[PDB]
Amino acid sequence: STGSATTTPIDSLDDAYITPVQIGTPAQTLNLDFDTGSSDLWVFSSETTASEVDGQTIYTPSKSTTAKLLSGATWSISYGDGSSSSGDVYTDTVSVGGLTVTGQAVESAKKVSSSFTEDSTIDGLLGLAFSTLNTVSPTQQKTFFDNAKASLDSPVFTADLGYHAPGTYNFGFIDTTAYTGSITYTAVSTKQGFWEWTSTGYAVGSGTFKSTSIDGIADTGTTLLYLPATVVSAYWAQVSGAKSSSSVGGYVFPCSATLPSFTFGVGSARIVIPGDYIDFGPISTGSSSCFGGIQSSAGIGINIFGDVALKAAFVVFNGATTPTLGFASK
Ligand SMILES: NC1=NCc2ccccc21
Repeated sequence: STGSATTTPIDSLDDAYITPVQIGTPAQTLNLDFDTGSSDLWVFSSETTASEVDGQTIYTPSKSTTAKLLSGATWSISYGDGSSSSGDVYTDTVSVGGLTVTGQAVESAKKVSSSFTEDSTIDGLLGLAFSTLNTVSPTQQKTFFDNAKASLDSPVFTADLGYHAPGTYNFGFIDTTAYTGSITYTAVSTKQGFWEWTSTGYAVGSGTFKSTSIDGIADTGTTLLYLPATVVSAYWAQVSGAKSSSSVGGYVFPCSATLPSFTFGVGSARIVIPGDYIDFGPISTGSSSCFGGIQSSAGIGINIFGDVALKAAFVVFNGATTPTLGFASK
């Protein structure tokens, strides 16, 4: 089998991407944040604290003839931005772009933190990291991809995120029309539960390439590109007026600036992030100070190849016995 779904930025800044997901019988379609940085499928639901729902579409298990309460199971998760959610668990039929999994763990939110409440466009998350990170207790549950894998034509999924435009998530095949040149594959460590790999270096604008190993994770659920402070300092030093701001929380730059591109290495191959991808707009409405899309990972404890980097590429999440990651230009 295969599936193919369109993913859409939630706002004009590409702050995140939502993909329609069908849950239950009859289908309830919710717009979920496909997150290769986490491993829980959780949704706003009829069980969510009334006051914490503000425009989201909810999953109502009582309306689904195929939903079953997973007895005694609970979940609780905290993400890297300090956000969190928790609740109970159902199993139900879940379909993504024509690909169907029966008996998928659908984690129903009883509580969500304010950032979720405040974002009416995201109805929940669909995790695509390794199931070893899944938070369900006392019986850990598998991800949609893990459950579908044996059924797929090939045990892969691909992420093709757009810059201020829709993109695609494919399951089970590689669309050879969706990228240019060849796909370069690179080793993955699953030891922390992530799609963790090692970039071979970087360049700033028309700068010479710096060969240096940068370990980090391919994370579609993170908006920005988080890299070592040395790398980030080298980038922003090429932008007149750019500065690290403690008050704002990162590098800012004049909104009048033209940003240089940023290149990262995949083996001997190179992926170029155009400068405009690194502009995340005024720090506050009306400000002429803009927030940077490349930020230091110092204090995060891990480098993150978030959407700013991934949207520059066609990315293969290869779920074979020994997983690997592939990158192509597009
Ligand atoms: N993977 C993720 N990075 C940041 C974040 C916030 C909320 C949910 C998922 C993520």
